[PDB]
Amino acid sequence: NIVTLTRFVMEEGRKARGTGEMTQLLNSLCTAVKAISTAVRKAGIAHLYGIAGSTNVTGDQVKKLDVLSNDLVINVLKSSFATCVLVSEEDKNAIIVEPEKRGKYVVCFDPLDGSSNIDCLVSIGTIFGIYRKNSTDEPSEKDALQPGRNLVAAGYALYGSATMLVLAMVNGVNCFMLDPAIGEFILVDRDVKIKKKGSIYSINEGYAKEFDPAITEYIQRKKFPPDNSAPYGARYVGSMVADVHRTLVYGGIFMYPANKKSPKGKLRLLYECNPMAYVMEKAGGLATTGKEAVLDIVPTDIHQRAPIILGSPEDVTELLEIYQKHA
Amino acid sequence: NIVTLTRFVMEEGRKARGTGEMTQLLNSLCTAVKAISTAVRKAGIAHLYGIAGSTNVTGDQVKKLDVLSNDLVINVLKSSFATCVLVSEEDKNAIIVEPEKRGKYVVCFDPLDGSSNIDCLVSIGTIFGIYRKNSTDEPSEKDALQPGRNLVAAGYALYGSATMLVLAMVNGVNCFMLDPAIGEFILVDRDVKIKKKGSIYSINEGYAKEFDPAITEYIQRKKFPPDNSAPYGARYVGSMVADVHRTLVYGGIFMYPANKKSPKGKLRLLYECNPMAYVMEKAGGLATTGKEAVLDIVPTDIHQRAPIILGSPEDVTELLEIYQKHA
Ligand SMILES: Nc1ncnc2c1ncn2[C@@H]1O[C@H](COP(=O)(O)O)[C@@H](O)[C@H]1O
Ligand SMILES: Nc1ncnc2c1ncn2[C@@H]1O[C@H](COP(=O)(O)O)[C@@H](O)[C@H]1O
Ligand SMILES: O=P(O)(O)OC[C@H]1O[C@](O)(CO)[C@@H](O)[C@@H]1O
Ligand SMILES: O=P(O)(O)OC[C@H]1O[C@](O)(CO)[C@@H](O)[C@@H]1O
Ligand SMILES: [Mg+2]
Ligand SMILES: [Mg+2]
Ligand SMILES: [Tl+]
Ligand SMILES: [Tl+]
Ligand SMILES: [Tl+]
Ligand SMILES: [Tl+]
Ligand SMILES: [Tl+]
Ligand SMILES: [Tl+]
Ligand SMILES: [Tl+]
Ligand SMILES: [Tl+]
Repeated sequence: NIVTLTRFVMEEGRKARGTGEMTQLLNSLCTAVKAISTAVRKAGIAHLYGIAGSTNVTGDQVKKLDVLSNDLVINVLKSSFATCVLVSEEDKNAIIVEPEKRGKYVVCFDPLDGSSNIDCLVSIGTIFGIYRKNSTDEPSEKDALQPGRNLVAAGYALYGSATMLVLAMVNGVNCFMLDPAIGEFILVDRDVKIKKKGSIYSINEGYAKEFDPAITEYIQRKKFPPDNSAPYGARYVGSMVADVHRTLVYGGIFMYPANKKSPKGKLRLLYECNPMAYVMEKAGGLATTGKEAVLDIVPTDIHQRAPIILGSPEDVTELLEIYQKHA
Repeated sequence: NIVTLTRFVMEEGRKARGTGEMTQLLNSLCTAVKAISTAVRKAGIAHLYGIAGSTNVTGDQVKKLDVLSNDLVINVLKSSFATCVLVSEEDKNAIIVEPEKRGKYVVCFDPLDGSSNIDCLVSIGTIFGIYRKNSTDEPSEKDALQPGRNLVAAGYALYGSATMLVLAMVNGVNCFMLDPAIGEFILVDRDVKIKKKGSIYSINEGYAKEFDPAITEYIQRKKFPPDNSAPYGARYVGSMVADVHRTLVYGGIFMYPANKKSPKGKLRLLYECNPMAYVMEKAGGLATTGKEAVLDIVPTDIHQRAPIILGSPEDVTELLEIYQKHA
């Protein structure tokens, strides 16, 4: 009873009595992630280095991995005929879908996240969040300004040692492994739940000078626990999709809080924070700014930033108590 | 012209007037690394999950990633007819090659490192160090107990967003990107040199309570710089090969010093520290225990551990001066 993502998605659409438009959109997304994975793994790189001659144009201008991944997502998504508005980290304004290709969905995505890790080959990934068009007027940027609570689907693809697509919908989270020998995502983990308490903390301690008193206290607690329990281990890949995936599967906490220089945090609400907050809540974990659920935030700009703390419910509640403690 | 790793080692063997044994050893390593990469990226995994029913298996005989990598390196190394003693992290005793397949080389390797990161799909890698047998006695474990200074070649493969093989020899360090479309490593960065000073520090701060006063002062300095420069960013993937590769390519410093449960450090001298210390010094970087050069330690146990600090010379030197001050 092997379950490919293609068959999973078709069946959830049948169970939900969908008309086939959201199924097609998820099929197209699966296709774009496979194409991005292949480019990320550098298939055909020998051509760029002149294996078939013409090795003089080394002068970088040939589509960077980032620009290519964005082109794939946009073109594949438009070709699904299921979207009307697209929001991408790469584009200043929302992309409005042409009338002929227009569907009812709104898609926020980060085509390739973990940009500082690209050149050192560290894990990177793709993040997406899917909304249903809310108004009845002309599609525009305002259709992407819905709180995360209105998400129909969200998840990510991780381009790590292997490629995995994690997909969250109303009934739960499932993890599919890419078999690159046949171009098929295989269900390997069903209805995933995060553990109640972890033993790993994930944050860039280089900002220690700019952290707030609550974050400062919490970290001290992880290293020197007052009850003398075992100190947490530390992990910070520096790519959000990889640190968050580890969090989902191993437990613990992930933090990118505001700080003195980034008073609103660094991560983007629409296509970084909301999708992972959605994956985390559907797995039994939490996602907070420290004062409110990420998913309940009402966006006001498509490139708006928000602080985020996510992970095991007990670890996140502990930091929240510390925020309350500090008034 | 385009340069494959195959062409590179062959021409390097010709220039050195070798008999071809070391060339054959290096080509075998390159074959083992391709086969491990393909397994790591999960090609064929659908078969495990029953895409073809249950019949392609007589029993429960299946192998963990780590067991499979170990078996690929041992069997492919042996078949090169170039080795006489192998040391693997996975075997308590040195492996002595049968006389019929004996060559003059001693190889120390970690077939798959970063085991804590395997189930969460973070970057993992293969590490290797190569020595010439310096004796006329029957081959034995003692032939592996040489200081890293005696290495003839070392390096690693990183299975990250893409697969890369980094090879260091007497003349310098080179990086080859694997093109999985054609099964060819392609030379992409020549005679690599680390930056003299970096801006990233890499360590598990979870062990904060067990750190010596010099590591403690250094980390504080990275977060609250006396000259008021910008603090370093922090990165810690949790896989030595990923963190060391970022160090090489971006600069800065990587640390695993002694702690509680590792009063002599955690990382293994023969097949973790020495290969990385050799790449670093050949790249113009430094590698020290805090008190002496990693490459000059004379081992007495194939599985002995050592503390290690490595990376950009101005950064490692700064920490060495802390240690000297305290003393
Ligand atoms: N493949 C699917 N998987 C999960 N839910 C689906 C699927 N197809 C449709 N749905 C649900 O049914 C709604 C309407 O689908 P549609 O008619 O395709 O726009 C969607 O917004 C989802 O809530
Ligand atoms: N492909 C090669 N690349 C670099 N050095 C090599 C190569 N082949 C041989 N050498 C050097 O020449 C020595 C003798 O080689 P061999 O006769 O093959 O054992 C080796 O120990 C190396 O120091
Ligand atoms: O170096 P910093 O400030 O920790 O930023 C890293 C974060 O930025 C991102 O690259 C987003 O731009 C995330 O993937 C990652 O979590
Ligand atoms: O969890 P810790 O103690 O930081 O150990 C991390 C180290 O463990 C290893 O997995 C052991 O080889 C290294 O790859 C890594 O640098
Ligand atoms: Mg991003
Ligand atoms: Mg190891
Ligand atoms: Tl961004
Ligand atoms: Tl970007
Ligand atoms: Tl991006
Ligand atoms: Tl960001
Ligand atoms: Tl092991
Ligand atoms: Tl290992
Ligand atoms: Tl180790
Ligand atoms: Tl080890």
